[PDB]
Amino acid sequence: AFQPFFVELTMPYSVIRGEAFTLKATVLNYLPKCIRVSVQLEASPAFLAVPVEKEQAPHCICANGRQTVSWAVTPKSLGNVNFTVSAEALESQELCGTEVPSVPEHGRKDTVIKPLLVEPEGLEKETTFNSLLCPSGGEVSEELSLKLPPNVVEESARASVSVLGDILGSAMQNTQNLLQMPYGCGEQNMVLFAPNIYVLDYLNETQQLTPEIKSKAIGYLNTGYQRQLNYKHYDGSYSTFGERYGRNQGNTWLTAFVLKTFAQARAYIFIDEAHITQALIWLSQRQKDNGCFRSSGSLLNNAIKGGVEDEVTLSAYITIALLEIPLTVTHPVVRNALFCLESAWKTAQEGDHGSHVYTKALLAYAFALAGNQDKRKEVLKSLNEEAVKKDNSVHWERPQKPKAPVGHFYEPQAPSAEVEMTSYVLLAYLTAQPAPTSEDLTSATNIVKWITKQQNAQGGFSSTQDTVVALHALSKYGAATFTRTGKAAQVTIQSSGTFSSKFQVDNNNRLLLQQVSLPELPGEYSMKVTGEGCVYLQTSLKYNILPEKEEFPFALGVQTLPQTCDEPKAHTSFQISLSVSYTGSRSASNMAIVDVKMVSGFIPLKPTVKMLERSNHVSRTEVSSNHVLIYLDKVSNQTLSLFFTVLQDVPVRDLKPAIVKVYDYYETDEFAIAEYNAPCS
Amino acid sequence: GRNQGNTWLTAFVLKTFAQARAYIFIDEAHITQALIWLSQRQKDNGCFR
Ligand SMILES: *[C@@H]1O[C@H](CO)[C@@H](O)[C@H](O)[C@H]1NC(C)=O
Ligand SMILES: *[C@@H]1O[C@H](CO)[C@@H](O)[C@H](O)[C@H]1NC(C)=O
Ligand SMILES: *[C@@H]1O[C@H](CO)[C@@H](O)[C@H](O)[C@H]1NC(C)=O
Repeated sequence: AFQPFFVELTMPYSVIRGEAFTLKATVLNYLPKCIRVSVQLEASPAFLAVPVEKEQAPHCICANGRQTVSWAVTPKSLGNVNFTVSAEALESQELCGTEVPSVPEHGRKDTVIKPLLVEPEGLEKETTFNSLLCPSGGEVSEELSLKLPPNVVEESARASVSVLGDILGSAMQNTQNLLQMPYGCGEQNMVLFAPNIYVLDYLNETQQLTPEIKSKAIGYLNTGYQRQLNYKHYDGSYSTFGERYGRNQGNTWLTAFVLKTFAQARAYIFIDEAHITQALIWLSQRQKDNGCFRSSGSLLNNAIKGGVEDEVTLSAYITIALLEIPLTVTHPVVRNALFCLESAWKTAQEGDHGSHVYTKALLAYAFALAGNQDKRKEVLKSLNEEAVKKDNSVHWERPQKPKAPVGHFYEPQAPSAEVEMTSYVLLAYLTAQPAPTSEDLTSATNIVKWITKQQNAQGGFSSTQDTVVALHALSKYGAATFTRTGKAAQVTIQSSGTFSSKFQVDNNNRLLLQQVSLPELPGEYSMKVTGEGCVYLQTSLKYNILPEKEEFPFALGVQTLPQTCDEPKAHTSFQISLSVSYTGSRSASNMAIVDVKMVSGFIPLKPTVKMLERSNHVSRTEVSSNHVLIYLDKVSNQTLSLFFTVLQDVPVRDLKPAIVKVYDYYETDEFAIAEYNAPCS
Repeated sequence: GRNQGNTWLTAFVLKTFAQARAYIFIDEAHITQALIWLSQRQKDNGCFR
């Protein structure tokens, strides 16, 4: 195989508002002959071309001849754009040197089509809404008004809608990931075994998964259950290490998670029912005769989980576990804790805060065993309304809070917030005895889509645990893949500007995705549907922010370089010191949040080495290869510092700074930004 | 596994495990597991064999 020509281009990068970056073209000859090659670029009015070599053409080169061919351009649009360049060799031009054959094969002219991405100005976000219309052989309609424009940015706000009932899950690329006994700290054993348990339910039920690896996961669990035998308490409770703390209770998330799968896993190796009923009588002894018991919870415990330590939600955690054992007075006990939860549910009905984490998981499952849970099918709609989500996930930002207290969507819990929410939400969806064809099924299919789209089994997710929990969603949907859905649904999408696009859904459009956008600055979405069964349609309004925002209590102490380039060798190598700590770190969840990215045309080499070196008393040495993660440590203020440099990939650049800031410390206050750009420019 | 054992010594000793859970701690789990073992063997109607 051989070709006497090839193109080396400039992969620009997700680039900045100033679109004048550097773009060149370098065509090189490997055949020993000299050949002329005319060159031009197929352009369009979508961007503002500026000719550098306006008057003279990059003309003619020979064997191993080097020529840079670059132009200037300052586009107006945003998004993926492909530049179509062409280069052709002609005949009868023996004047560059002595001779030009210029007779190639059917690959006559050289052309390249380079899709370059451009990042819009400022920081990107959205604000979606959630809407449900389900007539029973009739018609229901609603209006959605989409307006929150404070401190707008020019030409960023757009939107779209969709609805789905997806079947046809792709494949199993990401189901393969592994970890082992913590070399560093045994405290991580809790977050080890908490997800490894339900791998039992994932072997056959998927039909796509690789059950070899979960069959090995149960091999690890054959030691895990002995660790639990060693992590138990004599009285019946559980902790990180076990007994010698007698008169006290322990966390119930992991024991409630694991007791049902000990009941399903008492087949391979025998665990007696004594081990279940001792935990049970431990659950039974703590209940008062009249009162909803007190339980002071240690909040921000890195070993166990990150939460809010609301003792009533723990009183509900015991009872989701009680719901399994078929004792029939146990169900009156879960009714008592359901009255405590009814306190919590009125707190939810106010719609201000119930921590948005726990009752979500428990309300469905408590009644999903019984079979009269249409009330819970109704509250799961309210759970679905509580999300600023992508088409399948949540990314970053609650809309425009005037109200100070918000429960849990942009807390220091930062596994990107989509997985640990959507997982328990799907657990809530499809535990139903009756045919769940109604909106819960459709939303479950909405969740499964991006889970199937994750075609990377790395394990270097935005988080580190939650890739384990993401495989709950695809897996439990394996049995729910069989259903009956598709009706005389005729959807109508209208807005103020005399526009009306019609849509329809059936059993063959059950899996069809409808994407349609509108560019109007007003936002209004009146809908009208028909048919039978209940299905949920979703919105998404993408828009950038942060042209220039004020300073705020957070202290991102970033230092770029010694105050300027002011020299011919700078603008390439300059180490950026960052020293950061929000003093607010009190009792939310393990240190999870960080974002640090590269500005447009700068590549990291040594930063990787430094981060590999960094460790603050405890560490996971997690990485993204454009970011850095050394944060997981105990409750402490008193920041540290660093320095990391780059190299110049972009020779020329227009003026606007790139910035990489995520910031979540407490809910009452403003979310506390702090910034400083790059001075060399 | 699927068989019972003599009850003279366990019946003799369970009450004094309840009296002897003061010096060194035996949990009530150890009592109630023997108890549920005593409870599982009873038929609904018959005097078990
Ligand atoms: C540009 O390239 C992208 C990425 O493959 C592709 O999706 C798009 O269709 C291309 N546009 C064309 C053909 O100009
Ligand atoms: C395997 O999983 C399927 C659902 O995917 C379920 O219907 C079946 O009962 C499971 N076990 C068997 C019998 O194959
Ligand atoms: C934070 O700084 C304070 C300063 O008084 C210090 O007492 C504390 O140990 C530091 N870490 C914690 C516990 O937040």
